[PDB]
Order: sequence, then structure tokens, then C-alpha cells
Amino acid sequence: IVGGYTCGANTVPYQVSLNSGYHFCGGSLINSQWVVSAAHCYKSGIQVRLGEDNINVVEGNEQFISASKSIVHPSYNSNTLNNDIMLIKLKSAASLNSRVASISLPTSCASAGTQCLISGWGNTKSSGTSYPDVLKCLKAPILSDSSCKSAYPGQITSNMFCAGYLEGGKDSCQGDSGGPVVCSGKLQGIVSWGSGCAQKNKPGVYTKVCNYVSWIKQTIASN
Ligand SMILES: [Ca+2]
Repeated sequence: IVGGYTCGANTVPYQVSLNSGYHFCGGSLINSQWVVSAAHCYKSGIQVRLGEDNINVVEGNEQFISASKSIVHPSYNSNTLNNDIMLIKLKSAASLNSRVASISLPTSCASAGTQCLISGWGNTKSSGTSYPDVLKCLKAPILSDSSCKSAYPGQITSNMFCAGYLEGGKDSCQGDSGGPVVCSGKLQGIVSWGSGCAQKNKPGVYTKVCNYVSWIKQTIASN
């Protein structure tokens, strides 16, 4: 997250860290044994880490649970990043409390102008690299489909939406991928891509979760 703020320990209870010996992506807990992330974050040997703040220090609220299976969206295109979404089932159900809790799925799509909370342990610099140990937060507005498409000609599909600013200075970044974009208490987006980080006229692009609700629910019901 570039230009964000320190969230505060466990103030984003649904935020998960995907660990394969190190943190490589974020994710969102949607129920006691399922996590939603980005398909481009796929890899084997995944351990889900819940209740995390500083990812390099055991602080007392962590729950480390290995994944039993990963399900990348049937139509995921890694070249265009269309349908950049995947589900991860936990080997054992997580213990849900106030510091570790699931986030509700949308009943309707979010609109341009709505403010959302984006979070993750990704890079905090637009130029150079600096990994935060604690969770960073960013409050940003959904941008119109028009400005999004104008910023990325021929690249934005109906399964994508931009959030942030055309001005730059504030955006999600490498390492935040797979993470949550929450608006009005609902998971509306997944950190997906963008050209660099927080650069002018290159806002963040997110997976439009509302389009996948049916698929998410159905998949869960049979797995
Ligand atoms: Ca920790």
C-alpha cells in the first residue's frame, strides 16, 4: 500500500496473509474455512495466516492453517488477468472471534464514488522497495468505468474496476495482490493489477467480486 496508514493490530479481522515460507499475497476470509484471493496468486504449499498484524513477530492472535485445496476461477486468463479470482479452503475451520472474522459477500455491485478500505502488506513505495511488517490501510474511492478504461485502453473488462486516484500518490502495490477492497462492510474487490504503483494516470485495478457471488457460493456448497 502506497500512501496509506498503519491499520492497527487486528482492525481488519478478515485480512489474511498467504504464506509459502514467506508472505506472497493477501486474501479475505469469507467463512470459517474459505479464503478468497487473486488467481494470479496461485501456487502450491499454501499456509493461510489469520489474525496477523506484524507478519514477522508472533503477537498472540495468529492462526496458521494450511490450505487443503485451491480453486482458480474456470475462466482465469493470466495474460489479460480477466477473472483474477481464486478460492482457498482451509484444512481445518478457523476459530472466529472479533480479531478474526469473515467478511460478507456483496448482494449488489458497488458504484463509482463509493469509498472503500484496501489493505495489505505490500510495497509502500512507488519508486524503490520497502516492505512493511505491519498491516497498512488505504481508504479510496471507486473510479468510474469511463476513467478506468481511459487510463487502460483495451484492458478493462466487465470483471474489473479501478479505485484510487488518477493523480497518483495513493494505491495498492506488489505484495497486496489477492487482498481485500471492502466497501460498506462488503467485499467488493480483490487487489489485482496496475501499471507500477501510485503513478499518475495509472490507478489500481481490482477484480469485481460482485460478478462472482454465484460461483463463490456454488463452489463452496460442493467443496
Ligand atoms: Ca504475527
